[PDB]
Amino acid sequence: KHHSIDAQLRQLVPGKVSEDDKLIEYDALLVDRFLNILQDLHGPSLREFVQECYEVSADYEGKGDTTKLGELGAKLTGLAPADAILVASSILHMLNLANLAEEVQIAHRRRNSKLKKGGFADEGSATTESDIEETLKRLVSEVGKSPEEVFEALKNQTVDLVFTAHPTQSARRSLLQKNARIRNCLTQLNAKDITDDDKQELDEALQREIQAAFRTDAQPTPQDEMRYGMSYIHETVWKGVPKFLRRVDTALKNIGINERLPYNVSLIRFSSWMGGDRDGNPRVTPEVTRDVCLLARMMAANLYIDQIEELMFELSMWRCNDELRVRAEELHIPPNEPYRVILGHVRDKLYNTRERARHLLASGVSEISAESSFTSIEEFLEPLELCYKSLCDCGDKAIADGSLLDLLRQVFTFGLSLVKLDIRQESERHTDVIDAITTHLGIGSYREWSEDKRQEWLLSELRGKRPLLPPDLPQTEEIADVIGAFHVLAELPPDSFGPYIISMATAPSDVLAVELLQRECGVRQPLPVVPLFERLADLQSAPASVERLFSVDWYMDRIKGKQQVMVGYSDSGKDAGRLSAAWQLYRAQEEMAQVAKRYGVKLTLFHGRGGTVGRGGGPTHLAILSQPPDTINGSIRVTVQGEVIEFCFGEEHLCFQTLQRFTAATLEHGMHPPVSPKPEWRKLMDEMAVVATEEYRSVVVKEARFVEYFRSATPETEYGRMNIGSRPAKRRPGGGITTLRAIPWIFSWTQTRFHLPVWLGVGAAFKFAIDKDVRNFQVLKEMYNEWPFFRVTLDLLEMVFAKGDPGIAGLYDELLVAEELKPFGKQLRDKYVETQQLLLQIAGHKDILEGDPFLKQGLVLRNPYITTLNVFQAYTLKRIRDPNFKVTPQPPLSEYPPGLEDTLILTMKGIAAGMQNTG
Amino acid sequence: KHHSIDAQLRQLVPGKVSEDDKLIEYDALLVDRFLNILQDLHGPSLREFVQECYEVSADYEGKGDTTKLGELGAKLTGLAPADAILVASSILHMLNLANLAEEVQIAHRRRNSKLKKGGFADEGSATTESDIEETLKRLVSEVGKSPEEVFEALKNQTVDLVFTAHPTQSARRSLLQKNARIRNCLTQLNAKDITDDDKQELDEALQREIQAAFRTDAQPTPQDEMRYGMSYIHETVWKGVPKFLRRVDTALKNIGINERLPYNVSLIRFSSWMGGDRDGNPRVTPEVTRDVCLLARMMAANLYIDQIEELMFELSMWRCNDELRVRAEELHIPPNEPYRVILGHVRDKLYNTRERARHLLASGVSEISAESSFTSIEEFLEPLELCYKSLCDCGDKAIADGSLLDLLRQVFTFGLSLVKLDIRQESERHTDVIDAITTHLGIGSYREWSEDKRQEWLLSELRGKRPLLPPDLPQTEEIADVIGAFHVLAELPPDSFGPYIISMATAPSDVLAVELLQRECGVRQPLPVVPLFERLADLQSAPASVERLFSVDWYMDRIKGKQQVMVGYSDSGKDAGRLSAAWQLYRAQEEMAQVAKRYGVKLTLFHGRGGTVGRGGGPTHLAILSQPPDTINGSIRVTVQGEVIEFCFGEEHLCFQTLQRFTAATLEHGMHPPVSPKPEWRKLMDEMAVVATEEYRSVVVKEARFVEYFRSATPETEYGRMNIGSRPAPGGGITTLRAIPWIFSWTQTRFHLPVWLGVGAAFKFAIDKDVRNFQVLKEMYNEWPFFRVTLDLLEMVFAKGDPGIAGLYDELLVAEELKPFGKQLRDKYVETQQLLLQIAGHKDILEGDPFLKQGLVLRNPYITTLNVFQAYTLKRIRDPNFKVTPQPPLSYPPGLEDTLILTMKGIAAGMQNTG
Repeated sequence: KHHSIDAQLRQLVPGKVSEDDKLIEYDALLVDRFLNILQDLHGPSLREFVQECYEVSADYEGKGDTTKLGELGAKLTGLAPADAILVASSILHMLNLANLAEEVQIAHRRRNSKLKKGGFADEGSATTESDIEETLKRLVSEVGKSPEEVFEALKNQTVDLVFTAHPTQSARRSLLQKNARIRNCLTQLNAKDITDDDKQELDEALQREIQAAFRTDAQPTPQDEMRYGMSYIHETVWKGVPKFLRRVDTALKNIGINERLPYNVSLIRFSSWMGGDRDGNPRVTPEVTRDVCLLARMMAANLYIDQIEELMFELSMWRCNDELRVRAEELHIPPNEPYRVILGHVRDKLYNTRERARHLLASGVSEISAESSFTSIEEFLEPLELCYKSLCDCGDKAIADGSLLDLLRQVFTFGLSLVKLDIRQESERHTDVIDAITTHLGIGSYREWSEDKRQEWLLSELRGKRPLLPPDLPQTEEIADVIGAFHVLAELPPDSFGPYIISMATAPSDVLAVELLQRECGVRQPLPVVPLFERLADLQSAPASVERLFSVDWYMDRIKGKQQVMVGYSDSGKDAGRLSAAWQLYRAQEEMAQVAKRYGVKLTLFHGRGGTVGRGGGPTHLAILSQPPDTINGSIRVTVQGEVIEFCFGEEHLCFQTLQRFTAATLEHGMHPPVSPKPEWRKLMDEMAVVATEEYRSVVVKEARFVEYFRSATPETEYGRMNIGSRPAKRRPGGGITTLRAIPWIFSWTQTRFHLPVWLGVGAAFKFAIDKDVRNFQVLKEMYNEWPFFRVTLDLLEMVFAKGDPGIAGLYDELLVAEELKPFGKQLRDKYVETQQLLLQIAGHKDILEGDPFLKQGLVLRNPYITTLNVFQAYTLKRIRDPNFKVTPQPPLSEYPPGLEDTLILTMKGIAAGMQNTG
Repeated sequence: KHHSIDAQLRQLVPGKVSEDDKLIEYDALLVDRFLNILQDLHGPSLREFVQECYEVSADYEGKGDTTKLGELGAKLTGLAPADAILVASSILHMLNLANLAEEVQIAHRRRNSKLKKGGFADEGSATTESDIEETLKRLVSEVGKSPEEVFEALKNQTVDLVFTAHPTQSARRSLLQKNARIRNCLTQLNAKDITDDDKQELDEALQREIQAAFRTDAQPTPQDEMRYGMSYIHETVWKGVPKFLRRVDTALKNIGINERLPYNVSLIRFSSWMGGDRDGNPRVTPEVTRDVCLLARMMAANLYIDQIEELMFELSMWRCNDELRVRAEELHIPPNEPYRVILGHVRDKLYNTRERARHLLASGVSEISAESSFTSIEEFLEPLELCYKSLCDCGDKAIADGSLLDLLRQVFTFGLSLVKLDIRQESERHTDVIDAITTHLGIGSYREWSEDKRQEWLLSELRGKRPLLPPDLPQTEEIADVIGAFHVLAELPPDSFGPYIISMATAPSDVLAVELLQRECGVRQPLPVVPLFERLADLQSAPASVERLFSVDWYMDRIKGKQQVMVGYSDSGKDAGRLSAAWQLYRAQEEMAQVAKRYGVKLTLFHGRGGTVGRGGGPTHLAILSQPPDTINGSIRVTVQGEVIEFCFGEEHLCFQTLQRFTAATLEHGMHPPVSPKPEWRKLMDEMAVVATEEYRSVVVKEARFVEYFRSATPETEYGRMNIGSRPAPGGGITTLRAIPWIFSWTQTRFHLPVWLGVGAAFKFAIDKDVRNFQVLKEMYNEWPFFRVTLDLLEMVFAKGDPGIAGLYDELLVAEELKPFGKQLRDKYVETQQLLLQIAGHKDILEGDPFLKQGLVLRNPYITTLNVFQAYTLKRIRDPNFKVTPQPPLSYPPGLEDTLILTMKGIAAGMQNTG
C-alpha cells in the first residue's frame, strides 16, 4: 500500500533522454494514484498483488531470467475468476495510463536543434525532424527551388489518410474525453508557478478521472465500428486541419509568399474503409455500406451546424457588398446583420440535409426535398464564398481570414460526408459473377478462359453498346452480394466514395471485369478501379499489367490520365518474408512510375497496413522521403492503422505533428528525391532477396510441422474462435498458412513477443551476403547510412526487436508446445538471435534502438504491464486447452471454463495495446 | 502612422506598481494595433488626428492647463459629421481596449503577501485582501474560533447579489465573447517560451479580433434589457459558482474540516431588478414582468440541458444501487448505462419545461402539461440526488464529487429561474389605489387619514375575513398598473420572485398597505415586503417604523421572524449630502438591529446603488467588514451596479475573486466585528453631520439659481430628452429629480458634486473648533473602518475628478452671471480634497493604493478627449450663434446627436461607479 512504482522504472531507464524528460515522473504520478484507487475499492491485498506483478515483470526486463515469470504465472492461475479479471484489467488500465503519459511527454517536449546532425537521418524521429517551414526553407536555399515553385507544388499536393477499423479496441468518444481530461490534469499539475490550492484541486480531479476510467466497461455492428472510427475526427482532426493550414500560411510568408494557401486547396483529405471493405468479410453487406454513407453525412451536417452557429455569433457586421445585401433582403433575425441572415439560411439547409439523411437511414425514404437541403459541395460553398467576398470587398479581409477561412478549409477538406468511402472486394468474387453471366447466356465459362481470352471478351463488351447483365440472372448469396453492392453504389451520390479496390489482383482482366460490372449494374459515375498487388509474383508483373491497361483505348478514355494502385506490406511479407517484399515493392514502384510516365498517366500509390509509411511519429517522415524518385509527385494515400491512430490523432499537438509530417515529407520528395541506388546495392538486394525468400519459405511453407507449432506457440486458434478480428481469419476452412490472412498472421506472433513474420529471412540474407565476400559487410553499413530505403527498412526491424523478447516466446513454448516440437521452437529462437545481432552490426549499434533513445525509453516503460499480461496469457491458454493441468485455487481477494475467456480477451487487448504496430 | 502610444502613458505613471506590472505594455499593444487598423480602413490622416487627440489629452493630465483642451475642441468641432462619429467612436474603442488590459492585469496579478501590513486596512485592496482560506485561518488562529464554529457559520450564510440594468451600455453576449478572445490573445501572446510562429499567428488573431469589435455597431425593450443583463451569468457566473464552492471545500480541509460544504447550502444567490423594478418607469408593465420571468426559466432550462448532456457523456458507469437500478429499468439508450437513462429522462423533462415556457411566452397558453415538466426545485433534485447517493453507495463518491456535485450546487444556487425577481414600486402609488378603494366604498379618503388612522384601518382589514377590492373599481392607468402587477404576481410561481420593495417608504402603513393589496389581488403566497428608506428623516424614524411593525400581532405572524430592509446611498446622499447620509445610515443600521434583536426578528439589509458596499474589487471587502456590529449575521443583499458588472463578472478570475470577496467578508464580520465607535467619534460625527447637511442644502436647496447652473454646467437636459436612462428623469425642485440623473450628470463633467459637497465644511469646522480634533480625525481614519471606507470612496472619486475639465464646461456653457458661482463650487472642491488628504495623511490622491491610482489615470486620456468633445458639442447643440469653421473630410443638427451619445457612453464607461 505504501511504496511508489518509480524505483522499478528507474531500473529500466537510468537517466533522462532530455532536460525536460519527465516521463517516469508522469508514469509514477498516474500509476501510484491508480493503485491507491485500486486499494480503496478492492482492499490492500489485491493492490499489493497487482503491484508485485508489476515489480516481478519489471525485474525481468533487467535480468532476462524466465523462472521469475513462472513464479508469477503460478500465482496468477490460482486467482478466483473475479480476481483474475480484476488483476488483468488493472494491468491493462496501468498500461493505458502509461501510454497517456507517453503522449503528454511527446506533445510538450521542447524541440532542441542541437540534436540534429543534418541529412536524411534527422527525419526519422520527431525530436529531430523538420517542421513545415524548415522544409520550405531547405527547398528554397539548399535544393534551390523558387518560392513560387514551392507555392505551386503545395497548391497541387494532396495527401489522403485512410482510416481502418481497430482490430481489438473500440475507441468510444466518451473514453477519448476521459483520456483528454487525464492528460490535461497532468500538464496543468506540472505548470510553473501553480498555487497550493490549484494543485490540491487538480490532484483531486486527476484521481477522480482515473477512477472514472477504471469504473467503465457482443462485437459491434459495422455501423457502430464506423461511428467509433470517426471519434478522432470529432475530437482533434476537425479543428486540427484549419490550425495546420494556418501554419502553412505562416511558413509561406516566411519564405516570401505574400498570400495564403488558397482555401480550395485540398492539401489533406480523409477516407475510410469501415463499411466499404468487404474482402472476406460477409457482415459488410450492401445495406451496411448505404448506412455508413448516410451516417457520415449526418455527422458532417452536425459538425457544420456547430461551426456555422459559432460563426453567426461572431459575424455581427453590418457593412456588406451589394450581392450580399440583395440576397439578405430576399431572405425575409435582425435585417441589419446580413451575414447572420445568410448563415442562418445555410444552417437551415444543413438541418434539412441532416434530417433527410436520418429519414433515408431509418425508413429508406425522405419527404424532405433535396432542393431544401445541400446536394452538392458547390451549392454549400456558394453562400459561404459570398460572405467571404463581401467581407473582402468592404476591407474586412482580415476578419474573413479568421473563422470563415477555417470553415471554407473545412468544407474543402471534409466535404458533406467527412470521409470518402473506399470499396474493396476480392477479384475471384468478380470472376464468379462474370462466369455466372457467361454460362447463363450460353457463351461458355469465363473462369476457364485464359487471361488473353478474358481481356478480348471484356473489351468487346466494354466497346459494344448492348447491355449484358440480365435481371433474370440466377444468383448465389455471394454473387447477389457483389451485384447488390454495385447497385448501392449506383444509388448513392458519387462524392460519397473513393476507389473500388480489387484484393488479390493479378492481371488486367481483374480491373476491366470491375469496370464492366460497374456499368452493367448502372453506376453512371464509375469509381476508379484500383488493383491491390499482394503476392510477390503479382508485384513483379504489376508494371506489365498497368502497361496493358494503359495501352487499351477504352481504358485510357475511362481513367483520364489518372490511375491509383495499392501495395501491401503485411500482405507481400506473408508471401515471401519482409526483406524480399520490401525490395520487390521498391522495384515495382519505380517501374510502374516508368510505365505511367511513358503513357502520360499520373500514378498514385496507396500504402496498405504494415508499412514503413504509416508508422507512428517521426519514422513516417523519413519513410515517405525514402520512396523511389518521382513516384509521389504530390499525390499519395496512406492507411492510418488502428494500432497507431491514438498516438497519431488522440491529442491536439500529436494531430498537428502528424498532419505536418505527411505534408512536409510528401512536398519535399517531389522536389528533392533520395539518391538513386548504385548498381552494387541493387545486385546485393537481388541476391539477398533470393536467400531471404528461400529461408522464409523453408520455415513457413516446406516444413511439415510448422502449422502444428504455430497453433500451439500462438493464441491464433483462440483469436479466431472468439472472433476478435470481427472477420474470418482464413478464406478456406483448410489450406496452408497461405490461406490465412495477414492480420491474424501478424497478430498471433506479436502476442507472444516473437514477431517471426517481420524478421524471418533477414538473418539468412545478412549472413549470406557477409560470408560470400569480405567487402559486402562494409557495403551493407554504407547502405544503412546512405540509402534511405535500406535505412527505413532496417529501422522497422530494429523497432520490432525492441518490442520482442525470446524469453517470453520460450515461455509460451515450454507450456504449450509438445516435447517433439520444442527443438523446432529453439531453432526459430536461434534464428531470432542471429538476425538481431547481424542487424545490430550493420548500422553499428551495440544496443537495440541506440539511434533513438526517446523511442527506446517509451517502448521499454510499457513492458512491465505487457510482460505481466504475457505470462497471464500463456498460463490461461494452458488451462483453456488442457483439462488435466491442475491449479491451486487461492481464496478471494475482494464458452470456456469460468473466467478464462474474459481473462484471455483482456490479455489480448492489453498486449495489442502495448505492441501497437509491428509488421 | 509611426510611433507608439506608450510614451504618453509612461508620462502619467512612470514606475511599475509590482514586479509583474505590464499594464502600459498591454495598453500599448492593443491601442497601437487598433490605430493601425484605423489607418488601414480610414486613411493616415484620420489615424493621426485620433492619435493627436490622445496625446493632447494625455499631456493635459500631467500639466493641468486648459488652453490645451480649447484648441483641441476647436479641431473637434471642425470635423464633418461622419468624421466626428468616427473619431468619438475610435476614442471609445480605445478606452474599451484599455479597460480590457486592466482586466487582464488584475486577473493575473500574482499575490504578494509581503504587501500585507496586518489589520483591517489590508482588506481594502485586492493586492492585500485575504482569500477564503486566509480568512478561515485567521478566524481560527487570530480570532480564536473553532473550525466547527466556522463550518457552522458557512452552512448558515447567504449572500445575494442583485443585478440591475446598465444605464448606458448593452452588454450583448457576442460582445462579451469578442472581449474574451481579445483578453485570451493578450495573455497567450505574453506566455513564456512561446514559439515565433505561435506568436505570429496570435498577433494576427489579436489584430483580427480588435477589428471585429471595431466594425460592430432604438432603445431596447425591457425584455431585451433583461437578457442582456443575464449574459454575465451565461459567460462566467454559471461555471464560476461551482469553482468557488470547490475552493471553499479546499479551504475547509486546510483548517481541519474533513467534509465538503453540503451541496444544499445556498452560500451565494442571484437576484434581478430587470422587469421587476417599476419605480417611476411606466414601461415595465405587468406583462413585462410575466415575460422576463418566463425568459429566465427558458435560459435556466437551456443551461441545465447542456450541463446534463455533458454529465451523461461522463457517467458511463454500470454499477449502481438498487433504487437507481429499479427506476432505470422502469424507464425503458442502452440499459447497462443506468446513470445515462436517468439523466436522459431529466433532460427530456427539462426540454418540456423550456418549451412550455416558450409557449406561455408567445401565446399565453401551453398544451405541454406541468406533469411532463419540472415545476419545483424538489422534483428536479430527486433524480439528481438519486444519482449522487447511488454513486456513493458503490464506493464512487469521488466520481460523484466531480461534475455531478457541480450540478447539484448549480441547482441550489440558481434554481429553475437563474435569478429571483425583485418587485419595486413607489409608496404613493399604493396609497392611490387604496384611496380609490375607500372613496368608491364610501368609507372616506385613505389619503386624508393620519398615519395612526391608516394603521388602524389597515389592521382591521387584514384581521378581518371579508374581501375588499371590488372587481368593478374605477381604475386610472396607474392604478390599473399596480393592480395588474399584483395580479401577475398571483399567477406566477412563488419561486420566481424575491421581495416587494417599497420606494420612498416613510411609515408602517406603507408596508401594511402592500400586504393588504397583495392579499386582495389574490397573491396566495405573499411576497416579503421590504421598505426602502431614502430620505434621512425616513432613516431616523426607520427604527421606530420597524418596531411598530414588529409590535403588531398580524405582521409578526406574517413575517415569521424575518424582515428585510433596503437602504440607499445615492438616494440619501441626494437628500442631505454624502457625509450626513453615511452617518445616518450607520446609526439606523445599529438601531434597527437592536429593535430586531429585542423582538426576535432576523434583519437582513439590502444595499442599494452608490455605496461603499458594491464598489468594484477590494473596497467591497473592507466595506462589508466595516458594517455595524451584529447587522449581518450571515445574511446580506448587495446591488451589483451595472457600472461595475464588467469588472466584477466579465472574466473568469475576476468572477472568482468577486464571489470570494463577498463570501469571506460576510463570514468574517459575523465572528470578527469592527471596533465599536468611541463616544468622541460619535459626537464628532454628529456635529460634522449638521454642518455638512447645512452646507449641502445651502448650495442645492437654498440658492435660487442652482437649477439654472445645473442645467447649463452638465448635460442633464440632453440626457433626459434622449432618454439615455430608459426612464423618466413632473416638474418641481431638484428634489423631484431621481438619483441616477443627479449622479450621472455631475459625473459626465468630472466634477462629482453629489459625492463630496458638504464634506469640507464639516472637516474645516471640526478642525477649527478644537485643536484636539484634527488628531482625532486622523485616528478615526486609521482605527474606524466605517470612517475609513467612507473617506476612501471620496478619495477614489476625487481621483476621477478634474476641476479644469469642469471649468471648461462652465466657460463654454454657463452664462457670465453664474460663472462666479461655479468658481465658488470649484473652490469648495479644492478645499474638500485638500482637507481629505490631510486627515488621510496622504500627499496625493490614492497614495494608499497605487494599483487603483494607476488603473484610473491610464483611462483619463480617452475620457478627457470625450469631455472636450462633449462640452463643445453641447454648446453647438444649444447655441445657433456659436460659429465653427468646417474642416475638409478625412476618409438636433447633423451628427451632433450621435456624437453626444457617444461621449456620454464613453465617459460613463471610463468613470464607472462614483456616488
